[PDB]
Amino acid sequence: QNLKSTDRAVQQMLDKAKREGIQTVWDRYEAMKPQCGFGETGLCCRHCLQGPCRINPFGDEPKVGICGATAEVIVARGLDRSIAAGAAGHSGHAKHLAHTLKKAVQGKAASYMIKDRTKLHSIAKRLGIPTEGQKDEDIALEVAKAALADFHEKDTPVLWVTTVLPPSRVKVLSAHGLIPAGIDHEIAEIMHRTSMGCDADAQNLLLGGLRCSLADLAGCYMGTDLADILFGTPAPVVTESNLGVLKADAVNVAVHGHNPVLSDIIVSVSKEMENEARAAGATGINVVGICCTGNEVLMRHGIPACTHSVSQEMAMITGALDAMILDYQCIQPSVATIAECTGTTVITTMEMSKITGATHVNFAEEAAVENAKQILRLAIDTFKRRKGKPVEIPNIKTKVVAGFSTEAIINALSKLNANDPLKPLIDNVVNGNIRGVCLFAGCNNVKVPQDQNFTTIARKLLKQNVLVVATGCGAGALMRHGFMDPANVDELCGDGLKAVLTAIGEANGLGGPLPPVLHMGSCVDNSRAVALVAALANRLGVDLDRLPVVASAAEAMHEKAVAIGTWAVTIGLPTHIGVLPPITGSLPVTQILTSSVKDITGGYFIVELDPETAADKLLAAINERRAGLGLPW
Amino acid sequence: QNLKSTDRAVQQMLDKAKREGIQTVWDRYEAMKPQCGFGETGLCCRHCLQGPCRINPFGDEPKVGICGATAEVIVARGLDRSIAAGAAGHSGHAKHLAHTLKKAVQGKAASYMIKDRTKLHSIAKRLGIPTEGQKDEDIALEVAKAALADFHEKDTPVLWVTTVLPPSRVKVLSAHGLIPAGIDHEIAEIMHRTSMGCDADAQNLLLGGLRCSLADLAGCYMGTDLADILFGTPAPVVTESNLGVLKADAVNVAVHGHNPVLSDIIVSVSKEMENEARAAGATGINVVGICCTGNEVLMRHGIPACTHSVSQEMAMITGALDAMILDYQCIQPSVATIAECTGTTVITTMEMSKITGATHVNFAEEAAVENAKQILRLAIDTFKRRKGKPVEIPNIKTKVVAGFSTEAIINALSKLNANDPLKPLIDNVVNGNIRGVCLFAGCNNVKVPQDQNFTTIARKLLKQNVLVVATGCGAGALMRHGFMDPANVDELCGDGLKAVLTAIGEANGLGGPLPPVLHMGSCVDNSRAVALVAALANRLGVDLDRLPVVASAAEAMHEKAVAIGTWAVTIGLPTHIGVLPPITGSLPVTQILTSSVKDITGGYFIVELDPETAADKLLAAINERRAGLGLPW
Ligand code: SF4
Ligand code: SF4
Ligand code: F3S
Ligand code: F3S
Ligand code: FES
Ligand code: FES
Ligand SMILES: [Fe+3]
Ligand SMILES: [Fe+3]
Ligand code: NI
Ligand code: NI
Repeated sequence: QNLKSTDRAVQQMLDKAKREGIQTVWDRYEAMKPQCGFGETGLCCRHCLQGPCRINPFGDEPKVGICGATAEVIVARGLDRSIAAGAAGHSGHAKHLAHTLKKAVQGKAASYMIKDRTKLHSIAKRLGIPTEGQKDEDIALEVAKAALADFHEKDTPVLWVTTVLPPSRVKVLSAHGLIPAGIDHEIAEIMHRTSMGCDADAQNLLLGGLRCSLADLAGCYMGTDLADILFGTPAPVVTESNLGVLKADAVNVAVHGHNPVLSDIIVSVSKEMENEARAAGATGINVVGICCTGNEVLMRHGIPACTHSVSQEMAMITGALDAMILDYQCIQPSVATIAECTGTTVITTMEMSKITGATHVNFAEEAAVENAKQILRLAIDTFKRRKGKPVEIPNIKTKVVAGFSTEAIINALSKLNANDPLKPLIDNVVNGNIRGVCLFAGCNNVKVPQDQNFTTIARKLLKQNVLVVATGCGAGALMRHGFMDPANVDELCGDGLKAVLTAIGEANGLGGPLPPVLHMGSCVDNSRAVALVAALANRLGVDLDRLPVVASAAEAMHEKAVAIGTWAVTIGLPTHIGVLPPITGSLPVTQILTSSVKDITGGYFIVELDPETAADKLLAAINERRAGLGLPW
Repeated sequence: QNLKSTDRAVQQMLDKAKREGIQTVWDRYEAMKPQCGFGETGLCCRHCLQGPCRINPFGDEPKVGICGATAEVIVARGLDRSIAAGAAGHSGHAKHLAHTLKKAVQGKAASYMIKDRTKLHSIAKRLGIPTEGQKDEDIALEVAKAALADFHEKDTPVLWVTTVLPPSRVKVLSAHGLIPAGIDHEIAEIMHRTSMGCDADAQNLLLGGLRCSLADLAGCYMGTDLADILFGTPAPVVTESNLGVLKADAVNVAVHGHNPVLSDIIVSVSKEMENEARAAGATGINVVGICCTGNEVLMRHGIPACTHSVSQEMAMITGALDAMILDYQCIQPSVATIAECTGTTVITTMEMSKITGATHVNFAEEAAVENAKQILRLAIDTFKRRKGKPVEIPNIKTKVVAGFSTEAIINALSKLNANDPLKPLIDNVVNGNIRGVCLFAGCNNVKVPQDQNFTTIARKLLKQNVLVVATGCGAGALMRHGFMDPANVDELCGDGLKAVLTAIGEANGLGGPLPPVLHMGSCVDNSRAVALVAALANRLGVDLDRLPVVASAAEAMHEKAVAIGTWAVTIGLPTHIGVLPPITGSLPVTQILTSSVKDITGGYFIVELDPETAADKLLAAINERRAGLGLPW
C-alpha cells in the first residue's frame, strides 16, 4: 500500500477498505488506466457540438481541429478555462465572506462579528478607506462593499491586486495589460475568448490566462483578509495531525471543504453542546479538520487535522467518523456512497454544492448557531448508533506547530529586530544561513504516491538551508510527516537553517527552534506568502522576480492549483509543478510557460515529475536568483 | 458535394477548393472520423489533473470518475460549462455595447449616438428609469449603467430577465430559484460548482444551468436593446443573399463575427470611401455579411449576406474577397491560413480575439471612423493586387425580405387592427389559419449536410400552416434557399398561412404577401422572439408554456446555441435540437432535459437528428399546446 500512500495511517485504512470491499480513489484510478493520451497532453477540444476534436501528438491526421484550431490554440484554451474555474472557486469563497461581513455589521447575522479590529483597520488603510472618526461597523461595511466591487468593472482595477503588490510589479503587469478589471469579469472573458471561433493565438490566449490568474490571486487575498477580520488573524498554535486524532469515545465530526463561515461556527457551537453529547454517552464533540476548512480552524483554534486531499475517504473507514460537514470544493463525491458502508452522516450545507445521497441542511449565516446545532445533533444521533461497535483508528499522529500568518512571522522576527523585523531574515539570506525560500502549495494527486513529492523535495531543500513555508494540502502532507514538529529540526535542517530557526525560537521564549516548516494556512492563504514576499521586495527596493523565492505545487490536482501556480509565475516566481498539466501536446505553449514568460513577468513554470530532479531544479532557480543579487551560493 | 452542403454556391466553391488543394472544414471533419465516443456521449471529464477520466457508456470499468463523479454528474457538469460559455459570449457582446453607449453619451465616442430615441425611452420605461424632464443623454446614461449593473449582484435581480418576461413566468422561475442574481456572477458560480469536489447532484447542477441560461437570455436581450438604441430598430427591408452578392469589379469586404459596434461603422465609412475605391480602379466598396454581424447590418441597412456558419471559408475561395473584418465568435480560425492561398486580407480588431497570421488593427470606439478607414484602405490595397486575376463568384443569389423586429411585426399586424395589433395573429391561431409558431435558431454543423435540417423541417411546418420565424444562421439557411422571398409563398405555404401572410402584406401596401419566413435578426435577436411571445402570453393572460410556440436549433454548433436552447426550455417552450448534445451517456440527465423539466418550467428538449421525424415531433408539440387551449388541431 506504500505505492498508494506514504502515510502509515492511510496505509492501515487502505488495508481495511480492501478487506471490507470498499472501493477507494486509488481503486477508481486503477480502473481508469490507461488514461486517454489526448486528454493527458491537452490535445482534445469539446468547445462546440462539431466535436469532440483531437489532435495526434505525433504521426498523421487528425492534425488540426474541425474549425481549424491548432494544437497551440486547443492547449491554451483548455488551460485558460482551468484557470478561470480556479478563480471562480476563489473568489466565490471570497464573495461568500464579503456577504457575511456585510450582514454581520448590518445586524443581520449576530453569530458573526469583527473579531480582529487591527486587521480591519489595516485593510481599510491599504484600500484607502478612511478610518478616523468612523464607527468600526461603518469601516467594515466599506471594506465589504469594496470587496464586492472588485468582482465587476468600475473606475479602478481590482484593488485586491493593485494594493497588494509593490508599484514596480504593478507597473510591469500593467505594461502587458495583465491587471484584472474585475474578478468575475475576467472569468467571463476567459469563457468567451476560449469559446469557438474567438481567440486563436497562443500568446494572446496565455496573456489572458495570466490576467485571470491575478483575478484568482485577488480572490485568495480577499478571502484571507475577510476571514481574518471575522475569525481572527492566526498566531502560533500547537496541535496534532493524522487519523489518530479521532477518539472512539467522542462524537467525531469532520469539517471538510473550504469556508470558515461554516467551520468556525461548528467549532464554537460544538463546545456549547458538550453536555448534550455527554448525555448521549460520549465524552464530548471532537471536531477534526479535513482539507482547507480544516486548515482554517487548525490555524485559528488549534483544531487537529485528521487528513487531507486524496486520502479523505480513509477517515470514514475507521468507523469512528460520526459526521462529515461539507460546504464546497475538493470533496470526493464518493464520500456519499462510502457513508452508507461506514455509518458516517455526510451533510451538505451550501445550495450550489449538493451530493446525491448526502443529507442537506441549509446553513444560513442569519441562523448559523441554530443550523449548527441541527447538524451536530445528527452527529450525536450517529454516535449513538455505533454504541458497542469496534472501530479501527490508527494510533498515529504527529505534533504540529502552525499559525504562521505573515503578521505572526513578522512578530517572531521582531524579537530579533523590533523596528526592522524583516532585516534578520534578509541578513541570514545574505550570509547564507538561509539559502532562499520555498512555498509548498496545493493538493495531493492519486497519480503520485501520497506525500512522496512534498517530503522528498522538502528534505533536500531543508538540508540546503532553504526556509520552507507551506499551505493547503502541502502543509497537510508535511505536517503528517513531522515537518511541523520542532523536535525534528536537528534531523531535517541544515546547520545554517537550524541556527536561524533556533535564534528566532529562543528569542520568542520557546527554549527551542521554530518548526522545520512554517504553516501559513489554507490555499487562499497562499496570499499570506504573497504579502511576505511583497514586503521583502519592498524592503529591499527590488521586484519579486529578483528574490530567491520559489514555489512548488508538487502534487497538484485542482483547477485552483493551476490558477495559483499561474499567478505565482505572473508575480515573478519560479514555480514547480510535480504533475503534468495538459500542455505537452503543444511545444509552443510549453515553451511560453516554461521559458518565454520569463521575459514578460520574470517567473516561469518548472514541470518536473521526478522529485529529486525537481529539488535540484528548484535549488538551481534559488541559486540563480542569489547570483543575480551578487550573493554567494 | 451534396452530401456536404445543400447550397449550390457552396458546392461550386467546394469543387474549386478541392482542385486547388485548399483544405476545408468538411475535409477537417473527415480527418477527425471516427470521433471519440466518450466525448460524443458526454462521458469524459478533465476538470482536474487526476484526469482525464471517462466512463464506458456500456460494459465494464471504468464506471465512475476517479473522485467518485458519476456519469450523471460528469454529463451535467460538462453541459453547465457549455451554458456558461455561451452566456459569456453574450453577454460580453452586450457589455461591449453598454460601454459604447455610455461613451457615446459622455462625449467620448462621437461616431456613435442615440439613433432610436423611441427605443431608448421605451427601454427606460420598462426598467423603471424616469424620463420626464430628463435629457436624452442622461436617460441613456442611466440605461447603460443599469445594463452594466446587471452583470453583478445588487439589491435587485437581473432586470433584463425580470422586466422582459411576464410576472407569472417570473413567479414560476423564482419559486425554483432560477432568477439570475447577476450575469457574470452566474457564469462564475457555474465554473465554481462544476469544478472538482463541488456540486455532485444532477438535478441541482441542471437547475444551476437553467439559471445560467437566463443570464444568457439577459445578455441577448440587452444586446438587442442597446444595438437598437445605437443603430436603429429594424424595419422591413429588401436585399439579397449568397455568394453571388460578391462583385468582381468592386472591393469586396466581408463583416464577420458579431458586434454591430464594428460592422455598423464599416458600413457607413465604406460609403464615404467610394471615390477612394474608384481611384484604385474599383466601382466602389461592396460590404457583405457573414454570420451574425452580417445579420445585424442586413436587418438595419439591407447589406447583402454572403454566407453563414459552416460555409464561411467558401467566400474566400471565390478569389474576390478582398478583406474579412473580424471581431469575435464563430470565426473558423482556418480563415487566417486560407487567406494566404486566396489573397484575402483577414483583419482582427478586438484585443481578446486574435488569430495567428491575421493582421490586427485595434478598433477603438473613440477612433472608430479613423480605424475603419485604416481597415478599408488595406482592403483597397488588396483589390489592387488582384487586378487581372480571374475570380469564380457563383452567379447564385436569392431575394431576401427581412427586418422583422418585434416592433415591425406589431406594426404590420396593426394595419389589420390598429389598437389591438396582436389580435389578428391570435384570431388566426384560433381559426386554424396559423397552426402555431416555430422559431428556427442557431448554427450550421459540419455533421449535418448544410441547411438540410432547416429546410426539411421548415417545408413540413409551412405546409401545415405554421408561422415560421428565424434568426442567426437558421435565418441564413432559410434565406439562401428562398424562404425569405414572397414569390415563394404559393409553393411553400399551406392555404391558411398563405391567406394570413397575404392579408397582412396587402394591408401593408405590398400588393403581395409577407415572405414565407420572418427574419427576426441575429442570435442575440432571439430576444425579439421572446418579446413577441411574452407579449402574446400577456395579451392572452396565460403563461408561455400554454402557447403553441416551439423552437428548433436544427443544426446547432456553438456553446451559445446550447445556452439559447436551454433558456428556450426555461421560459416554457418545446425546443428541438437537431444534433446530439453530449448528454446521451446519462439517461437520468437526458430524462430531466427531455421530460421531467416539463414539471419545472413547462418547456422541454426534443432531441431528434432525423429532420422529417423532428418536424412531426414539433407539430405534435404545437398540437398538444392547441389542445390544451381547447382549440381544434
Ligand atoms: S471549437 Fe473547433 S476544435 Fe473545438 S470542438 Fe469545436 S470544431 Fe472542434
Ligand atoms: S473532477 Fe473527478 S472525474 Fe473529473 S478529472 Fe478530476 S477525478 Fe476525474
Ligand atoms: S483543499 Fe483542495 S485545492 Fe488542493 S490543496 Fe487540498 S485538495
Ligand atoms: S453566428 Fe455563430 S452562434 Fe451559430 S447562429 Fe451562426 S454559427
Ligand atoms: S479524446 Fe480523450 S480527453 Fe477527449
Ligand atoms: S476520452 Fe475522448 S473526449 Fe475525453
Ligand atoms: Fe483547498
Ligand atoms: Fe451568431
Ligand atoms: Ni489547494
Ligand atoms: Ni447563433
